[PDB]
Amino acid sequence: PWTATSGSCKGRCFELQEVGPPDCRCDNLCKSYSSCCHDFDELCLKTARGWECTKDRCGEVRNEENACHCSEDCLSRGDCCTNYQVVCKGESHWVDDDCEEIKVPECPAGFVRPPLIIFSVDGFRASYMKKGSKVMPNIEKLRSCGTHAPYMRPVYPTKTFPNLYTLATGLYPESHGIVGNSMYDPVFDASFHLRGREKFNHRWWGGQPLWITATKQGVRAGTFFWSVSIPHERRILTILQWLSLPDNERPSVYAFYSEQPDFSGHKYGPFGPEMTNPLREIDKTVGQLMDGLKQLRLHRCVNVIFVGDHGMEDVTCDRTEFLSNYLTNVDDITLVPGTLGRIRAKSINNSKYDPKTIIAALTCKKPDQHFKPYMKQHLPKRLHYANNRRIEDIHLLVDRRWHVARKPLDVYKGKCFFQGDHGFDNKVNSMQTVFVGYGPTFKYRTKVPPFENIELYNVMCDLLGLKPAPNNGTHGSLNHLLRTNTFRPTMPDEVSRPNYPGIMYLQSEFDLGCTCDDKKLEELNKRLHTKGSTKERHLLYGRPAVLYRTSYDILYHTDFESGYSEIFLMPLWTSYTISKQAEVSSIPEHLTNCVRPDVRVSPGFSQNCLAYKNDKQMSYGFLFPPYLSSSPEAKYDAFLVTNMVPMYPAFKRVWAYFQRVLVKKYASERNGVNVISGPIFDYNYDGLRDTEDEIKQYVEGSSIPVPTHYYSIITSCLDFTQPADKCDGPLSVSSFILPHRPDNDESCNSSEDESKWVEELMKMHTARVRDIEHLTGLDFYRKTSRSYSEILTLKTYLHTYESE
Ligand SMILES: *[C@@H]1O[C@H](CO)[C@@H](O[C@@H]2O[C@H](CO)[C@@H](O[C@@H]3O[C@H](CO[C@H]4O[C@H](CO[C@H]5O[C@H](CO)[C@@H](O)[C@H](O)[C@@H]5O)[C@@H](O)[C@H](O[C@H]5O[C@H](CO)[C@@H](O)[C@H](O)[C@@H]5O[C@H]5O[C@H](CO)[C@@H](O)[C@H](O)[C@@H]5O)[C@@H]4O)[C@@H](O)[C@H](O[C@H]4O[C@H](CO)[C@@H](O)[C@H](O)[C@@H]4O[C@H]4O[C@H](CO)[C@@H](O)[C@H](O)[C@@H]4O)[C@@H]3O)[C@H](O)[C@H]2NC(C)=O)[C@H](O)[C@H]1NC(C)=O
Ligand SMILES: CC(=O)N1CCC(c2ccc3ncn(CC(=O)N(C)Cc4ccc(Cl)c(OC(F)(F)F)c4)c(=O)c3c2)CC1
Ligand SMILES: [Ca+2]
Ligand SMILES: [Cl-]
Ligand SMILES: [K+]
Ligand code: NA
Ligand SMILES: [Zn+2]
Repeated sequence: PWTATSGSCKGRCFELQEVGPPDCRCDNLCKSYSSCCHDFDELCLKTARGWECTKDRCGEVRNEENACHCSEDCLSRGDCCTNYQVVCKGESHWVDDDCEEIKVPECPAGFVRPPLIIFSVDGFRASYMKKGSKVMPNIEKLRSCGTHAPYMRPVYPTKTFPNLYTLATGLYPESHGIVGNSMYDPVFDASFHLRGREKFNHRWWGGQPLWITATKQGVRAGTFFWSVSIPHERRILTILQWLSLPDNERPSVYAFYSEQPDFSGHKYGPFGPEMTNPLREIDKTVGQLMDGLKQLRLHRCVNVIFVGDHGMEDVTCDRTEFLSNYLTNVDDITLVPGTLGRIRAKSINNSKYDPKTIIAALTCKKPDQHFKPYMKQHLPKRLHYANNRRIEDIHLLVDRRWHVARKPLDVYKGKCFFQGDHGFDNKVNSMQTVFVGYGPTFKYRTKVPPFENIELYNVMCDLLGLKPAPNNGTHGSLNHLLRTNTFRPTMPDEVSRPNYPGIMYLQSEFDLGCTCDDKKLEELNKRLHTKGSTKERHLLYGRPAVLYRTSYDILYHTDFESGYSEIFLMPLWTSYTISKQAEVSSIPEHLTNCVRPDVRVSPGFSQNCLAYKNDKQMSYGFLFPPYLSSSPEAKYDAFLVTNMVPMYPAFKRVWAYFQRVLVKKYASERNGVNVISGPIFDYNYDGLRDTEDEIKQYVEGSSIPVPTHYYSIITSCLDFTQPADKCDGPLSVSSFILPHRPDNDESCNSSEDESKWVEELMKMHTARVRDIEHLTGLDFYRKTSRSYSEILTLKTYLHTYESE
């Protein structure tokens, strides 16, 4: 597009409103667009005399050619060097002052609300906070006086643009559209790349970023984007100048961005000796901002967020897996390479391209293979990485410390020159990044548990008094970060009330093709259990609330309670408690193939055994495990047709090991557990519960729908000295969402005993309770003694199984 660079930046330097059409620009992005007016450098990027006052410059006569000023008039003009008051007025640097609690905002007249400054640092690995602490005195003061987490979990892929735009929107990359640092949209036949102009087009960038949310609601916003060649000292000086604008013109939200330490980390590795200097330099920049805020009397008024996008791992050229070592047809594909792989067909006009044969040729081919292929819908649900046409059907998850590439010549175009990289699974320790919150709205000297970057947008909205756009955070889950909370969450209303059926059908009314070998005062006890006498033991936190319109029944039993769906012909949820002392037993010989009609539920709303006999692929399992029955008589309950769910034989290997061995291990380790298990249907891989008309597979000849996944939520007392069923304080939870697959190809060791691979699979598919809520339309923990904000934090917890 033609620019008339003929105009001037006089009185326009770093203007807030971006200009067109062929007119030249003076804003902080004009350099990226190559559209700055001819005099932008002269007027706007002054450098004379550097960035610091010195004794002899004090009270100088103003010289407008200087980078910053030491003249008497500078504070009124808003353009002193950040160390002016220290050098010329005997003041102390902010870092040398004692921490003092900020109980209330202390702001100059005309400030309507405390401003928010986001200070984002690329590649700032979480352990830098401890490991680089001797050389970062300013950052360490923010961290220990403010609110901080030991680390913050980024989104997958742990690349720069997906994570910065998640910070800004509160959305998963599948929903905001920025799904990697490089992308091809098939409906655009356009690529998006780090370097280039295509990324400037707004069509890639979905959702509603914080600056738009603010502007729509009458809060003014600084530019979050920075051109790479504007130096850091000039970015800081520009933010401080904007903060001296008149009340009607002054933004309330600002962002600073640093390319370091990422830039050096790629060259030298995360802990190369060359990394000390980039850390010192970011600390100095923090020092400049805080000294400048202190001059303008805003150091006890502004809220500051020091936040990273992802970490950095050791990665070298010789740790590259090559697709040419696996596939013959290597030139029929296009690969997006590196710390993750995405594979598509080279040519739309190629009809002999087979994803199925590509996966098979990539599956368990070499003993210590350093990647694993997945159809995108089979990736761990915790990654939320599938519901976007820019994400290719075929995906490779790459081991930490490794790369994937198509052919050797792609790498050794042969010397190396890179020692660090990122992009791996977001549960990986080296990928974690940082959060510090400092200012009047944050708590004083407070440590909070680790949390996910998707939650920050809601909190930044609360900090500015904005109503957040719809997003993937759970609003209220981070209230514990804040001294004054704008947001008080309330529980969603239950939409469907359950039926409580009694005995309504005679045995001979059922014609389900099922058989079971199952033919005083003990009689009253049986009825009590069926009516809910033990329900307080097995349903510890209330029944889950059904948040959509449906028909379902509550079923009580000695050992477990369930919510049984008349529409899906199976439980939506099944809840049971296993104490530390519980005994495991076997399924007796005469009960191996036992399935029993449930006389509370009509034949018309039941599964049938004939369908499973006819369907040669599909078998069945049970939600409450018969192995954990409390007595030989209660065990008959576990064989009810209302406790049955469809399972592939290959999946029953996983499920039976979980129910027979692991549940008991967890009860032993945690001093009792309460378990809620159920089916999930997500045939369109959008992370959301399917309606019945979205189901793509049924048990042959029937209306019994086949789940895509099975979940379990496992709860106990955070103080493990108290048993799960008598717990007075906070709770502890782990959960999973296992894919319901007809093979165990995902597990390369699946020919061995389950003791060698099953728990490993489960750990990979760890989940948050909130992930399960989205996928089921249920709302858990409705009746506890805990506060709702606390329950929201619990529902967002992810058990990661990483070491320390
Ligand atoms: C994480 O959080 C997010 C955010 O809350 C959740 O994602 C939301 O989920 C909703 C349900 O799936 C979905 O609702 C859809 O949306 C349809 C309209 O969508 C467009 O308009 C949106 C609103 O924009 C305005 O407001 C926002 C403020 O937030 C501003 O930013 C805007 O400027 C507007 O003022 C807009 O956000 C949305 O953005 C997507 O599409 C853009 C352009 O393509 C992209 O740039 C952007 O990145 C978004 O892309 C994502 O989302 C799309 C799906 O929308 C997806 O394909 C991509 O892969 C990507 O993931 C749009 O521009 C609306 O028409 C839908 O209604 C239809 O379906 C239902 C039944 O299913 C009916 O109720 C309805 O009558 C209608 O049926 C008809 O259409 C059917 C399908 O076409 C058809 O088959 C049928 O026959 C009928 O004719 C529905 O409401 C939201 O759009 C979505 N939002 C976002 C931002 O992603 C997400 O679910 C959460 N994740 C988890 C795991 O919880
Ligand atoms: C969508 C839109 O309005 N567009 C589309 C994109 C356009 C555009 C035009 C020129 C550009 N020049 C340089 N850079 C690099 C940069 O600014 N980085 C790495 C910092 C950064 C990037 C993202 C977020 Cl979210 C962020 O904020 C933060 F840090 F807070 F997350 C901070 C750009 O990204 C860039 C983008 C502007 C208009
Ligand atoms: Ca779905
Ligand atoms: Cl990428
Ligand atoms: K079968
Ligand atoms: Na296998
Ligand atoms: Zn990087």
